[PDB]
Amino acid sequence: GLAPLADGEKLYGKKGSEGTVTFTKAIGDNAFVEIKTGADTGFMNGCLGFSESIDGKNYWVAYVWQTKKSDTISIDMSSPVQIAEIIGTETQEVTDADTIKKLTDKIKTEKSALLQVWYASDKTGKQIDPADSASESIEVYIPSASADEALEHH
Amino acid sequence: APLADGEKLYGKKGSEGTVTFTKAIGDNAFVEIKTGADTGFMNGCLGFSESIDGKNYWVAYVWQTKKSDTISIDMSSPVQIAEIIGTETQEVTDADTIKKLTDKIKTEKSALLQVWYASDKTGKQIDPADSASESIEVYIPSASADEAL
Repeated sequence: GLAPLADGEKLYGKKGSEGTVTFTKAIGDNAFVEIKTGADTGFMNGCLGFSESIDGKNYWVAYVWQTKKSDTISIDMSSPVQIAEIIGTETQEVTDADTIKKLTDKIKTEKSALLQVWYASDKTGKQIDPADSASESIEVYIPSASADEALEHH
Repeated sequence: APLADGEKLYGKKGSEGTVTFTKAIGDNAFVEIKTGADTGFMNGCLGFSESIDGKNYWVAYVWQTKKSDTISIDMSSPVQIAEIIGTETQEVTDADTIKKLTDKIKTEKSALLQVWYASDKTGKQIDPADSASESIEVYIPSASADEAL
């Protein structure tokens, strides 16, 4: 379920104030970031972000996406790219594959995510600030229950 | 150190996790948090991006609190710096690269304001994390305050 889906198969999340997105069920294995870029936008990147606590330790996890054009980015929730333990106001990168499994396992059960646009540049390569002014719209969806059923079976 | 009401230049919050100021951020930012009644802990960051010599960077200044407070952030002292290469990241240690980044950040008029994690008094996670605060605002010193060295 990594190919973008037909209109009736998309369960869209609801965007909060601040860059949060909330769904009416667990996110599961695949999220989709649907971006319409502004006309003079050459490049954008950002992430879907999550936090979890395990055994008294706190973690921040990011799934990085990028695009050079209006597109849907298919995000694999098994495949986070940036994982840090946050110790007070310091960070420590996490490499332990067991910890990382544990984190994604939890994440796949969460109903909300942070949606963050970190960086954007125009067609000349000049930075667009704030970065989210570089998109006309950004939305996030997950597969409908019906879509998940078909995937599977298959 | 905290500062008086008439000396605070507040940033304007933008719907999507951004804060924008009417002048460059400069050396010091302040994150002013009012926590909800059942909140035990919150952390997050002020976030920036820059490009240097064809490479793209994300930079975060982490803050945390257990109570309503103002967190004073030193723009010279980012805690998380990554180069973003496609959908991979690489940690950045070079103090030189870092200095270039902070120099640029100090001239920016906007920041990302992100609340990443929060837990209640029992230690149970509050989700979304920003529901754990009644208000979060960011300010920088007024021109007059800066003039005071």
